[PDB]
Parts: sequence; C-alpha cells; structure tokens
Amino acid sequence: NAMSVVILAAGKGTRMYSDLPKVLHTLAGKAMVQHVIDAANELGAAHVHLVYGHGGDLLKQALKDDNLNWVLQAEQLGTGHAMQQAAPFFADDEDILMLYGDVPLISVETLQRLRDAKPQGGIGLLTVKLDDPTGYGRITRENGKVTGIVEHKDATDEQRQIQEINTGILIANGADMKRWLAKLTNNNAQGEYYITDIIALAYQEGREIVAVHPQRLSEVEGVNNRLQLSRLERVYQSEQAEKLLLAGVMLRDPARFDLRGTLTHGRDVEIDTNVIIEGNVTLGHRVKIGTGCVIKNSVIGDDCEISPYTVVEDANLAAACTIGPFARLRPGAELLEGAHVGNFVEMKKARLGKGSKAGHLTYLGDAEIGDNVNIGAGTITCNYDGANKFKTIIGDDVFVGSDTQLVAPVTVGKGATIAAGTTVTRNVGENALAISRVPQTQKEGWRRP
Amino acid sequence: NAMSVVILAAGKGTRMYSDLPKVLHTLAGKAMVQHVIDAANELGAAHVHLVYGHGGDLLKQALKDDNLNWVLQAEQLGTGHAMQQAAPFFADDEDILMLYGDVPLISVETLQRLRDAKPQGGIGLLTVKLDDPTGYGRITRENGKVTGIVEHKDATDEQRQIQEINTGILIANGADMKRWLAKLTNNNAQGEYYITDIIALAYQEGREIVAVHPQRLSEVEGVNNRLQLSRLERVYQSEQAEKLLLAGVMLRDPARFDLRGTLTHGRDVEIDTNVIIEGNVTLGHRVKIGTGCVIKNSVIGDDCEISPYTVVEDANLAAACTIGPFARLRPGAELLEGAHVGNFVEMKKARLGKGSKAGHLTYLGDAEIGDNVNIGAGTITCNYDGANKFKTIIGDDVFVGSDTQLVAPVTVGKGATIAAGTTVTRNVGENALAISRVPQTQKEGWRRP
Amino acid sequence: NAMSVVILAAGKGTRMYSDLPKVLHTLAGKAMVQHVIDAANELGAAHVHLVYGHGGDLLKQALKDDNLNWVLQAEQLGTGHAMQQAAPFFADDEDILMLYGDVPLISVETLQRLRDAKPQGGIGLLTVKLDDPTGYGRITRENGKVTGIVEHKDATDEQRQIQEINTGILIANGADMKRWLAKLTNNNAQGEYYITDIIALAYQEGREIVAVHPQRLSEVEGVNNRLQLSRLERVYQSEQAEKLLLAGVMLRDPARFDLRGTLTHGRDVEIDTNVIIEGNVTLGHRVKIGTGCVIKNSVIGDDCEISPYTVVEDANLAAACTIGPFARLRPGAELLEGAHVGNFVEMKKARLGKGSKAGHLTYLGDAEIGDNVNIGAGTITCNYDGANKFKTIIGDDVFVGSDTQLVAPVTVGKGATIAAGTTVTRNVGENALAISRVPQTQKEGWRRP
Ligand SMILES: CC(=O)SCCNC(=O)CCNC(=O)[C@H](O)C(C)(C)COP(=O)(O)OP(=O)(O)OC[C@H]1O[C@@H](n2cnc3c(N)ncnc32)[C@H](O)[C@@H]1OP(=O)(O)O
Ligand SMILES: CC(=O)SCCNC(=O)CCNC(=O)[C@H](O)C(C)(C)COP(=O)(O)OP(=O)(O)OC[C@H]1O[C@@H](n2cnc3c(N)ncnc32)[C@H](O)[C@@H]1OP(=O)(O)O
Ligand SMILES: CC(=O)SCCNC(=O)CCNC(=O)[C@H](O)C(C)(C)COP(=O)(O)OP(=O)(O)OC[C@H]1O[C@@H](n2cnc3c(N)ncnc32)[C@H](O)[C@@H]1OP(=O)(O)O
Ligand SMILES: CC(=O)N[C@H]1[C@@H](OP(=O)(O)OP(=O)(O)OC[C@H]2O[C@@H](n3ccc(=O)[nH]c3=O)[C@H](O)[C@@H]2O)O[C@H](CO)[C@@H](O)[C@@H]1O
Ligand SMILES: CC(=O)N[C@H]1[C@@H](OP(=O)(O)OP(=O)(O)OC[C@H]2O[C@@H](n3ccc(=O)[nH]c3=O)[C@H](O)[C@@H]2O)O[C@H](CO)[C@@H](O)[C@@H]1O
Ligand SMILES: CC(=O)N[C@H]1[C@@H](OP(=O)(O)OP(=O)(O)OC[C@H]2O[C@@H](n3ccc(=O)[nH]c3=O)[C@H](O)[C@@H]2O)O[C@H](CO)[C@@H](O)[C@@H]1O
Ligand SMILES: [Mg+2]
Ligand SMILES: [Mg+2]
Repeated sequence: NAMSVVILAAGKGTRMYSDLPKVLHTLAGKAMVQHVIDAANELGAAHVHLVYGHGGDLLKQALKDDNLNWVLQAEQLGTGHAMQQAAPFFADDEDILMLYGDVPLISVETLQRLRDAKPQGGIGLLTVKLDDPTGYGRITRENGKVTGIVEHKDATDEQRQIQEINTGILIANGADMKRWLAKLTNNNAQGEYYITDIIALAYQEGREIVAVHPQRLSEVEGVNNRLQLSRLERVYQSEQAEKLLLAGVMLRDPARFDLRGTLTHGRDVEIDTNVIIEGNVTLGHRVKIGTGCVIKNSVIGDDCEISPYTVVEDANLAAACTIGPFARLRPGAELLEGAHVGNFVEMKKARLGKGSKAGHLTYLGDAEIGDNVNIGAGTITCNYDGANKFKTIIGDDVFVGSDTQLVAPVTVGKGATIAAGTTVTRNVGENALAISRVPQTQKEGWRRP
Repeated sequence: NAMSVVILAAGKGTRMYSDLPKVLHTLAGKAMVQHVIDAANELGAAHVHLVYGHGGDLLKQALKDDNLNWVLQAEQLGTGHAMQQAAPFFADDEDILMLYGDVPLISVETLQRLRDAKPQGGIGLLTVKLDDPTGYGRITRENGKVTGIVEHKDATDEQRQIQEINTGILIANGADMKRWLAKLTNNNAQGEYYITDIIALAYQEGREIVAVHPQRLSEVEGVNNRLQLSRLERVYQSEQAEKLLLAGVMLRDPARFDLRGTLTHGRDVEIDTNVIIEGNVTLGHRVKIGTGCVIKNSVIGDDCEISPYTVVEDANLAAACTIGPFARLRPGAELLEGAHVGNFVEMKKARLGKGSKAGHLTYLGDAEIGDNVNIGAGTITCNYDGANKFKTIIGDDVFVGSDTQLVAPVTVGKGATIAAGTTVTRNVGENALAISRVPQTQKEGWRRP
Repeated sequence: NAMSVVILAAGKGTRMYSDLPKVLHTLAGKAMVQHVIDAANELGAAHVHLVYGHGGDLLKQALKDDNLNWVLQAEQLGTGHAMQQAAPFFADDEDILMLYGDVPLISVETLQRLRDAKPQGGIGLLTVKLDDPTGYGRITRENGKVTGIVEHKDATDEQRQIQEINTGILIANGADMKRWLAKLTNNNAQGEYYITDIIALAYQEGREIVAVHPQRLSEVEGVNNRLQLSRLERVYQSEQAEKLLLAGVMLRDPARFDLRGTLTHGRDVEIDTNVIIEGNVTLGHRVKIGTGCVIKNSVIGDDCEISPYTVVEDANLAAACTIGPFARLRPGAELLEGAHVGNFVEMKKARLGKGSKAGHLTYLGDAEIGDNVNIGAGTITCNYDGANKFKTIIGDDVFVGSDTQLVAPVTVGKGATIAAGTTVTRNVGENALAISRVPQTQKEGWRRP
C-alpha cells in the first residue's frame, strides 16, 4: 500500500565544530541525509518530509530530490514536536515511516522487513538489544508484547536494566499518527514531546506494536561528531569492498579501497591498494588499476592498464590503453584504442588517436591528435593566449620531435615530422619536416664561473 | 625417507567470475597453486603430481616446475576419484602427501610435523577444531584413536556436534594408498568417491591414524571466491611484515606494506607507509624509503634515500644515492655513488655517474653520463627517431643547460658546457661551450589579445 | 611540592639489530626517550636524570633538553644499581619519579594521579592486572595493602598466580630513596640489584605503598624490538587521529593518517586518506587536503585546496591557493592569495603573487613573481650557473610563453609578454614582447628513417 517517509533532521550538531549543518557532512562522497533520502525512495516513498530547524539555505542547495516536502521545526521541542510539524501533511490512508537524518546506514531490506511486520491499524517498531543500553529508550513488554517506550532519563534503575532499546525508527498509519500526536504532553524528565509516547497510546487503544531488529548495529547508529561519522565511513567502505570482491572484482586490499559513487565493471578487474573511485565510473573487462590511482566520472575500456599514481577525471579510454604512472587526465581527455600516455603527462580536452603515444613531460590541451602519432617528451600545445583558448590539430602518422611548442591554432598535416626543439606557429604540410633551428656552434675552452 | 606430493586442483572455481582458472589467481604476486607447489618442494618432494580438470593450457603456461607430473581428472567425481587418477604414479616405497591447490598458506613446518607423526604403515592426518564445523568432514574416534571421517552431508545431527574436522591434508605410504583407493565406492550422500573413506579402511586393517593440528587456522583455509583470497592476502602480508620487523626492518605501518617477492636487506632499513616491494629486491644498510614507493627487481645500495612516490623497476643504485620524490626509474637505470635524481625525472637504460645530478623535469634514455655532471631541468635525450634508438654519451664534468635537447647519437666531451635551450645535434668538444641561440630581442608596447 | 624525574635507559636493545641505541628509535617522528622526557617536563620535573650505559655520543647529539642531568651506569647490574648511580643527585626534599626510557606512551594524567596517591613518607606505585603476568614483578599484599614486589624468576608457582604486576613506575621522597637504595643486595635469582626491593623495605619501616593503575595498557608497554615499536606507533597515531576528529578535523580514514609533530587548525578542515603531517603545520579554516599529501613545517591559509600527491615542506600559502596534484613545494616556496600551482611543478625559494598561475611542467627557484602572472607550461628559471645561484624577478601582469628559459639574474618588467620558446638572458622592458625565435620553415616530402 501507499507509504510516505518523514526524516527528522532538526536537531543541533554541536560537537561537529562546523559551519555546515551536521546532516550535510558526507559519507562516501554523499551527504549523510542524502543516504537517508535514497533509502526512503528506494523503499518506495511517495513523499519524503524533511523536518529541519536551520541551515535551510545550505540544505536546499544540497538537497534537490523532487518528492521532498520541506517542513520547518523552528524550536526543537522533541521528536514528538518535530513529527507534529509534519503530521498535517500525512495522508489518512498511507503508512508513515519515520527516519533520522543522521543515521545514514539504515538498509532498505530492514525497512522492508519493518513494513511487513506492521500490523493492520498498529505500529511497526525497530529495536535492538545492546550490552549497554545507557541513554536510549527502553522497550517495555507485557506477556511478550510491546506496550511502550520509556526514555533513559525517565526510567527507574530497574527499567534501565532492560537491554532492548528503541532505534527510533517506526512506522504506522497516517490517520492513527495524527490521532496520537495530538495527545502528546511534555510532562516528563526532559520536558519535551516524546514521539515514543505513541507506543503506549496505541497499546492503550488495543492496537498492537510489533518489533523487528536490524541486520547490523551499524544500520541504526547515529552520528553526532566526526569520530562517529568516520567509523560509519569505514563500515560503508568495507561492505562495498566486500560486495565488489564477491561480485568478481579483485581488490588487493579491501581496507585500502574507497568508492564514492557508482562502479560498473566487467570481469577480472584488478585494483591495487589505495585506489579511490569517485562519481560514476565504468570499467571494462580485465582493467588493471595500479596503486594510488584516483578515478572520477570516467570510462575505461577493456584491457586498459592504469599504472601507479595516476589521476583521472571525466576521461574516456578505449580498449587496450596504457597510462601512467604519474599521468594526469582532466575533463575531456579521450584516448582511442591502444593509445599510450606516460609519466608526467597532462591531457585536457584533448584526443589521442589509435596507437598514438605521449610518453613523457608533456601537455596536450584542446587538441585532436590522429592515429599512429608519436609525441616526443617535452611537447606542449600552447592552447591559451592569455584571453582565449585555441585548438591544435595533428593528423595521422605524425612524429613530433621532443620539446616542441605548438602555438594554437595550428594544424600539422598527416605524415609530417616536427624537428626536436621546434616552435610551430604555422600549419605544417603533409609529409613535410617543420623546423626552426639555430645550427649548433661551439666556443673553445669555455671556463664556467 | 622418500616422499612425493599430490596437489588436487581440478575442482571448479565458479564463485570467482573469472576466465582465469581459480588456482592461478595470485596471492602476494604468485599463483595460489604455486604457493602450494613451493611448499611441496620446500618439504623435500621428489615428485609433485598436479591433478587438473581444465584450463590446462593456462596452467601449463603459468606453472613450469621441473618435477611436475600433470595428471588429468576429466570428470570431478570427488577427491577420491581425483587421487585415483594420480595413484598409478605413486611409488610403492614412498610417502604420499596430499594437498589442495586452493589452500595457499599451508606451512612447511606443519607438514613436517605431520610427516613425523605418520606411523609406520599408517596415516598422518591434519585436523582442526572449529567453533562451527558445518560443512566439513568430522573426525570419529574410538578410545582416543582416529577411526574415520564422516562427511557433513552423510553425518547425523549428533555426529555434526563433533568439532574436530578434516583439513583435507593427509599422508600415507604409496602402496597402502593404491590398496585403499581401489576399494572406494560412491554409495554416499554426494554420490562421489571420498578420499576420506581411506581412513576407515586403514583402521579396519589394523593400521593407525594419528592426527596433528596446524599452528594457525589460516594455514588450512581454502579459497573459493575473491573475498576469501583477499583475507589470506592480508594474513600473508601481516606475517611477512612481522618477520621483517623482528628481523630489524622498520616498517612505519606493517598494515600498509606489501611484499610480492623476495626482500634482502642490511641493517637499520626504514620503510614508510604504503610501500610495495615486487620481484627480487636488495636493500643495503640504512636505506630509507619514503611513502608510497614501488620498487621492483632492483638493487639499492647503502645509505640511499628514496623520497616519496617514486617508482623503480630493474634499476641499480650504488651507495648514497638520493632519488625522488616523483622520480621514475625504468629497466636499465643505473646510478653511481652519490648520484641524484629529482622530481619528474624519468630514466631508462641510462647511467648517471658519481655525484651526478638530474634534479628536474628530465628524460634520460639510452645514455651514459659521466661523473660530476649537472643535467639542467627540462633536458631530454632524444634517443628515438621513429624507427631506431640511439645512444647519448656525456663525459665527466659536463654542465648541461636547462631545456637542452640532445639528438642521439651524440657525444658531449668532458668538461663541456651546454648553453640553456640548446638543441645538440653534433658532438661537443671537450671544455667547449655548445650553443644554438637566437639573441633576445624586444618589441615595445605589445598588447596581448 | 618539588619533584625530579629519573629515566632508566641503560639496558641493551639487542633484538633491534641496530647501530642506533634503542631509545633513540622514533615513534611519531620523535625518539622514544624524548617522549618520556617530554612527559617528565610536562608533569613539572625540576630535573630529569637520564641513566645511560652506551651510545652516549649519539644520545647527547639527539637529546638536548636544558634540565637533563646525564648519569652513567657503566655496568647494567639491575634497575636498583641504575637508580644508585642517580641517587647522589636526588634532593632530600623532593619527590623522585622513576620512568623507563623505552615506555614511550606513559601519560602525564596517569603520572599526576600517581603523584597524588603517594602518601606522606611513603611510595606511589603504578600497577596493572594482566591476564598473563608472566615475566613481570608480582605485587604482594597484606590485608589489602601493598607490602612488596617479587620478581617472576624469584616467585614460586603460587606467587606467579598473582595477576597484579609492577609496571616499573613509582615515586617516593628523595631522602627515603637514598636510605633504601643503600640497603640493596644482589642475593636473588638474577643476581642483580632490584629497585623493586624498596617496596618491602619501606613497608618494613611502617611507610605505606599505594597503588594506582594506568588508563590503558599501552601506556606502560615497553619496547624491545621493532614489532613492539610498530604497535605503539599505531596506538599513538590512532589516539591522535581520534582527538583530531573529536576536535572537528575530518579525516576520511583515521587508520590512514599520520601526524609526526604538531598540527594547528581552523574549522571544517578535511583530510583525505594517507596524508602525512610532519614537524609544525598550521592549517586555516576549510583547508582541503587530497589523498597522499605530505606536509611538513608549513603554513596553509583559509580555503586552500591541496590536490592529490603533493609534497610540501617549509612553504607558506596565503588563503584560497590551489596546488597539485603532483606539485612539489620546497623550502622558501611562498604563494600569495589565490595563487595556483598545477601538476609537475616544483618551487624552491620562490614567491608566486596574487592570482598568479604556474599550471604545469615548471621549475621556479630563487624567484619573485608578481601578481596576475601566467607562467606557461615548461618554463624554467635557470637559477644556477654551476657555482652560484641567481635571482629571477617577474613583475605584475606578465604572461610567460611556454617552454621559456629565464637565465638569472634577470628582471621581466611589469605587463611584459614572453613569446613561447624564448631564452631570456636580458631584462625585458615593461609592456614589451621578448622573443628569440627562428621563423618556422619547411622541407617537403621528408622521409623518416
Ligand atoms: C625522448 C623522446 O621523446 S625521443 C622521440 C622524439 N624525437 C626527437 O625529438 C628527435 C628528432 N630528430 C631531429 O630533430 C633531427 O635533428 C632531424 C630529424 C631534424 C634530423 O634528422 P637527421 O637524420 O639527423 O638529418 P640531418 O640533420 O643530419 O640532415 C641534414 C638536412 O637537415 C637540414 N637542416 C639541418 N639544420 C637545419 C636548419 N636549421 N634549417 C633547415 N634545414 C636544416 C639540412 O638542410 C639538410 O637537408 P637535406 O636533407 O636536403 O640534405
Ligand atoms: C633549474 C636549473 O636546471 S639551473 C642549472 C642549469 N643552468 C642553465 O641552464 C643556465 C646556463 N647558462 C646559460 O645558458 C648562459 O646564457 C651562458 C652560460 C651561455 C652565458 O654565460 P654568461 O656568463 O651570462 O655569458 P654571456 O652570454 O654574457 O657572455 C657573452 C659571450 O657569449 C656569446 N654569446 C651570446 N649569445 C650567443 C650566440 N647566440 N651564439 C654564440 N655566442 C653567443 C658571445 O659571443 C660572448 O663571447 P665571449 O665570451 O668571447 O665574449
Ligand atoms: C600550455 C600553456 O602554458 S598555454 C599558455 C602560454 N602561451 C604560450 O606559450 C603562447 C604564446 N604565444 C606566442 O608565443 C605567439 O607566437 C606570439 C604571442 C609571439 C605571436 O602572437 P600572434 O597573435 O600569433 O602574432 P604574430 O606572430 O602572428 O604577429 C606577427 C608579429 O610578430 C613578429 N614576429 C614573428 N616572428 C618573429 C621573430 N622571430 N622575431 C621578431 N618578431 C617576430 C613580427 O615581426 C610581427 O610584428 P608586428 O606586430 O609589428 O606586425
Ligand atoms: C524521545 C525520543 O524520541 N527518544 C528516542 C531518541 O532519543 P533522543 O530524542 O535523545 O535523540 P536525539 O536528540 O538524538 O534525537 C533523535 C533524532 O531526532 C532529531 N530531532 C530531535 C528533537 C527535535 O526537536 N527535532 C529533531 O529533528 C535529531 O536531529 C535526531 O536525528 O532516539 C534514541 C535513538 O537514538 C531512542 O533510543 C530514544 O527512545
Ligand atoms: C570427501 C572429501 O574429500 N571431503 C573433504 C573435503 O570436502 P569437499 O570435498 O567438499 O571439498 P572441495 O569440493 O572443496 O574439494 C577439496 C579440494 O579437492 C579438489 N577436488 C575435489 C573434487 C574433485 O573431483 N577434484 C578435485 O580436484 C578441489 O579443487 C579442492 O582443492 O575438504 C574439506 C576441507 O575443505 C574436508 O573437511 C572434507 O572432509
Ligand atoms: C627488578 C625490576 O626492576 N623488575 C621490574 C622490571 O623488570 P626487568 O628488570 O626485567 O626489566 P628490564 O630489564 O626490561 O629493565 C627495565 C628498564 O630498566 C632499564 N635498566 C635495567 C637494568 C639496568 O641495569 N639498567 C637499566 O637502565 C632498561 O633499559 C629498561 O628501560 O620491569 C618490569 C616491567 O617491565 C617489572 O614488572 C619488574 O618488576
Ligand atoms: Mg622544454
Ligand atoms: Mg625548449
């Protein structure tokens, strides 16, 4: 049936020492609250209600999911008060799932089990048994059935012995929720409005509350400071690394691999230590990635070998390309089949053709380079005049002597050769040798300072 | 006495998602099955029988140990059936040790203890007590003596309570083995031929089976998927790192060090984080290796300092050399005493003499450079004309101005100076200044675009 | 009241395989014994007595704290004998705290608690309960009170059951210490003089011994080999990383962060994996540090972004600078606001002005570069003539064409343009174009080898 989600993110993240709202701090390259929103949508949420207290401008800039209904909670008078701010927007005939904006690892599988356990006209509750339940809501039961929740501060010493605690996540019909929310009072230890009081209220009406537990404790851990965020980051990376290994991707050290986005891949891919994958990356079959590489929003074809310490962003490599070590590909870098880029070579908005090579100490920017081309060490395409950028065109079968400067815009015809140390300011004819050289001379018995 | 080893590697590695046979996947830069073969030979095996089912071409390409006897097992009808395929090759007077091709960490010390425990005319068995013995063969005993093995599938619930399980490794006389192997039947739960049935068969004959245990569980863990391979990789790296530390090598972080081959070393060597050692590497006394370096098949003399992010392969450094950070030495790179290579410098088949320096943005390929030489930033030896490679020779005491292009083949005489920005196409005399410079001129009030 | 500290560092570090005295091996970039000395001074020590046996020259070179009193212990006849060598220097009216030179993580907080527990005329003792107390001094008690210490070798089997052991750290009045030290005998299992015998001696006099425990076992762990040193290094890095996270510094992976010195910082600093901070580093607000960077003795202003694999030492960056990836800043490198240094760029004793850029394959050494300057790829300041270093001056608004060689000493006037491929040997006038170019020519139908 129909279901909407409410995410409470209006608390204050004091122990973060940040000018950025807590729920906006990232985990795996994505805002913590975005992880929660993705979970809600992945579960099938019709609407996602986001309850916030401040940093609204920043939140709105960062969060732009279409089905987001922004709900203000000016004063943080408790989770109960927060839900009251969203309640008017709940549909009487839909389920309402409540989540926290700072509990990023909640899994859709567990939420789905929770939805399934929710009884008609009742409440589905997510609980966990902890060795030390200190500080959390205690689940009370009567003849095995959940009858309420007692907050740590309000709980007696004996009640504090209860180890089954409230994760905070629960689900119930919207009309029922409105009914219970209207009856909340702040006559308790904290002097706030407890969303947890709706459990006793439902039980009193004869409705049943059923509790289900998460697969892992990490799923329901909340983040209040950077150290906690750090730990969840590791858990997330570890689980992703493990899935990749089980899916056939060889990671030389799963503890030294970070994925911050999406990784699409073929068979027999090998990834060495300390590699970082960002944004959306596609890897063909047998791609080998050497240690320390950083690859972002790029496409890498079959059989490519990316040598150590290579940085790649918004690049496209055809099959059998070899780049690095110490290569740097920037947006627009394109390599055709079998192309090669060596050490200390940078490419930006440049295309290197089939079997073409740029082995060293080179800059290729705003260029189109043909097939079977050899770019000597030290070559530079001078694409910028201080105000505009210009294109360099190199036809097939060209041999560029080392330390050549190509002053764009310029075109080098097919089959040409450019002598070492040339400054190319004009088009070069096909099968011609371009040169601008001073004959070597010599001064005898030269004494250095 | 005489002993041969049989390695069963004919099972199918389905959960690997690979086109490469499972036992060929590497651990520490070596095929898993090669680890097992090395163990067999290290223990003293006269012959090593390798039982395979497919990928024979790939296996034969990768494995080339002289004492390997390849045994085919076309249909995988069980470990018992696999041993029957090798049995005809067992000598009646030698011990036969059975190992698995996908259990890479088995230690020679444990195998040696197993050999020693084997009773005359009996069987030495390797067992381990697990908290959860699910899925493994259960060891049955009568008055403390091993009398048989019952496979998980064939075992009753009560028998499944037995926690001592079969690691799979065992040893027995060859003639005895042939005798028992001939009597195997496939009337069991799996409908296969269990090598494990020979335990009961030996006991029935009045022969004794003695069980010994491994030092660590990791020693007998098998690999069926990449995640399991990953874990064993870490265990292996951790133990190697620990031995190195105990041997006097300082690793700044043993969890961030990888050795894939052999490391020979002197005293007081310091290796920072994320260093990777491949093939055969020799390090003299007091060598210091900065973070992220990759060193392969190289020799590094006393007191060298390899700065951060330097890649080295098939290179030879004399004492007191300093290279990096961001230096890249390729095959044939040779540095004599006290030589220096700085950042963004690449060397290939090139020799840099005593106290000689190439501090920046340089390429030295196919060159012989004398002592007390200074190579300025931007210098390039143009060793390739598009079809052939040529040599560059630089005598002692030469000062090469920055951004010099040396067009090989060419020789620079001793004591020469090469002016900055020179293109050297001809030999330079001794103590002479080579130059090819356009005098600097100027155009007044130049307006850029 | 007054207190002095005695550090016993005269034992022999055999299992280190080093030519450097054991206590001089570093942990977090500092000698193990220096960690102990810092603890002593941090606690308020008037004098720090260092008892050594050899390597005195090396120790004296490395250790130079003003309040250090060097005490020789030629023969290592036991901790008791070692203390006797320092005793003559104890003041009758000061407390004497004994520490070990190879127990680097002892915390000042625990030492302070120990000082506070010391009873008038008695002894404060630091003890710990271990699961396996093997090899350590056993604490004996009578009616709950500490009455002595029995060394493992001298202890009976029943006494070896005692799990509360001596960490070795203790404190007592100096006059009392001298009194007890004079009565030590070497009639025991080791045939040495046990400092531990003073416990029974004090108890016999009617003085009381009070025991306090450390916060963590790591605090009192001693180092005898490199593997143990390694573990303490990790503990130290982990605790420092954790404090930084709690202080508001975001570390993408606290297990892959190393701090070897001091880190001062603003708010919202983000540090990616494998970054290493050395010496004294200051980071402004919102500084972002990409993976693998090494930063030493440097200052980094607000909003700077240091891209991957950048090495920085003794550099000063104003606000909003962007450098890397693969940039290398050496001592004296200074960037003014908004400056930019790209890949494969090296700077040494050079200043780059406001909004100035050096994006690629460049060397800037001994230079002063103005604001709004563009340094093209391949540019090199030739600061060295083989004997002397010279300065390069570039005024504001200069555009330097790529692959330009500037032969220092030289000055480029404000607003000038330097053509690509120029060798600049003379001053360039303001708003003028400097050039030294051979016009491009062409040879038809050139056939390569
Ligand atoms: C590390 C790396 O990247 S290696 C890969 C890149 N390789 C390089 O940079 C090396 C490129 N090679 C060169 O620049 C060479 O000097 C070449 C190709 C120009 C010369 O080729 P060579 O076989 O040595 O020819 P060489 O110079 O001796 O031949 C003489 C001819 O050149 C011409 N020549 C020499 N100098 C000049 C000049 N300044 N202007 C015009 N023509 C000249 C002569 O007029 C003569 O003409 P001809 O063929 O009609 O007789
Ligand atoms: C970052 C780093 O790698 S730094 C280390 C590497 N260093 C370098 O690249 C710097 C090298 N230095 C140079 O290239 C210099 O310009 C040098 C060595 C050639 C000039 O040395 P200087 O002391 O400045 O001499 P200067 O040019 O003023 O002397 C004039 C002489 O040069 C000659 N000269 C100048 N230009 C030319 C030319 N195009 N052709 C021939 N001779 C010339 C003059 O004929 C004159 O000859 P003379 O000695 O008989 O009087
Ligand atoms: C990857 C990067 O770093 S990109 C950023 C760095 N950018 C660069 O290195 C590109 C720099 N640009 C150049 O070097 C260009 O060749 C420039 C600026 C010198 C030429 O500018 P252009 O717009 O193409 O002018 P162009 O050469 O066609 O103009 C002709 C003039 O140059 C002069 N000229 C050309 N060659 C020479 C020469 N050898 N000696 C003297 N003057 C010359 C002519 O006399 C003429 O003078 P005029 O203005 O009075 O008519
Ligand atoms: C009364 C109540 O609900 N108690 C539960 C709550 O504790 P408790 O209320 O103490 O927990 P928190 O203060 O951390 O608040 C929980 C979540 O609600 C948000 N928030 C809170 C108050 C507010 O006015 N607005 C708002 O948006 C916070 O930003 C956070 O995401 O979570 C615990 C799990 O962590 C449960 O064991 C407790 O039973
Ligand atoms: C009947 C038998 O022996 N059972 C043992 C076997 O289980 P089990 O037979 O189930 O184990 P596996 O199927 O993994 O086979 C073990 C090894 O034998 C090889 N293989 C197997 C069958 C075949 O026809 N050819 C072949 O080469 C596999 O490649 C693997 O290297 O190992 C377990 C340890 O892991 C033991 O606890 C079991 O008692
Ligand atoms: C007799 C004595 O004191 N026993 C204690 C000592 O053991 P034990 O005496 O066996 O310990 P060590 O030999 O390691 O010596 C402790 C420290 O004293 C130094 N040293 C030792 C002897 C010497 O002549 N000069 C010298 O400087 C060592 O360099 C080391 O820093 O430490 C243990 C904790 O580790 C305690 O549990 C033991 O009760
Ligand atoms: Mg150049
Ligand atoms: Mg040049």
